[PDB]
Amino acid sequence: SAGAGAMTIVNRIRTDVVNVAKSFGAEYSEAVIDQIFQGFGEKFTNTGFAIRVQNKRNQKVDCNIRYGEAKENCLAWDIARESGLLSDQGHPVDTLIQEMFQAIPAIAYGADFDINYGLVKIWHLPKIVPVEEAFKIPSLPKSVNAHIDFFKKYHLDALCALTVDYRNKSTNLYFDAHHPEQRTTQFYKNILQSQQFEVPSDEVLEILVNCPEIAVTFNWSSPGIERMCFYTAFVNRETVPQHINPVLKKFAQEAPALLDNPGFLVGWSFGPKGTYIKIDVDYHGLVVPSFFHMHNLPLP
Ligand code: DMA
Repeated sequence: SAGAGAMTIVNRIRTDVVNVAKSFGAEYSEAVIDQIFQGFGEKFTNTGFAIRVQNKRNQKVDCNIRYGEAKENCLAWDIARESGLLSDQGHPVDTLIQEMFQAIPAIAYGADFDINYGLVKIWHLPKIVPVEEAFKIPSLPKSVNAHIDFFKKYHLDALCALTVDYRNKSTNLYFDAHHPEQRTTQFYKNILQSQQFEVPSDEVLEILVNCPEIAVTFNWSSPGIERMCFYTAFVNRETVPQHINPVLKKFAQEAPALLDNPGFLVGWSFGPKGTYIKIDVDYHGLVVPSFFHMHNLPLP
């Protein structure tokens, strides 16, 4: 009743988020959750909302909640500012999402929150554009321009999203992984070895060949790529590769969703740290179809 029986969608979401966190042992703050939901709870109920767990080595699972919607303006910024979730840090991140929306028209935006912290990222989603359109953005890390030849070499020509991480002080460029070389396990070996990142098992490599989206993370403190991530979606619980990792298995089987038959998005992250898995449940069933659609792929 307070947390069960008839209840608003938003209260159902809150309860489910806390349940996930408790089940996976993630930390959270009641004050932060409340602050997030006061500002964003209506968005979570009506748009493409997801709950994520991720499993960094030698630390607790983290639980994040996120959403995206097809609006051309960055509606999250005002909401986060007014909620007390986004204070200036005296840093390039402070104006970066604003610069992104000035430089490249968006067809959607989103935001992401760690329930033990607050707002972590805001996302900008344009139509797919040449990656060179990003070089207009004043406050991007210098490392981005320096990787022009790397992007060309690995067929990272088609930019499909941008994000600003206010917590980590980093930015990600996301690419539509359209090129047939990206359907080969050798591509993933090569791109990882180019950054001296560890190469995963053959089993994981055979999963990566279906990845429609590649993120690359840059920061202002170093000249190199901080980490990269390969995203793969699965249309239901059973098709998630549960045997690869116990968090994948548990989350596919037990993650809550309002829709009876949800899909999932899995991010395989690699770094030098940086190597872990992220898994999101498609809580209302809107995210996975949208993901395939944004990458010009038929729905599997
Ligand atoms: C496909 C998709 C929804 C990507 C969002 O970026 P992310 O949350 O995985 O970024 P990061 O984990 O680098 O903060």
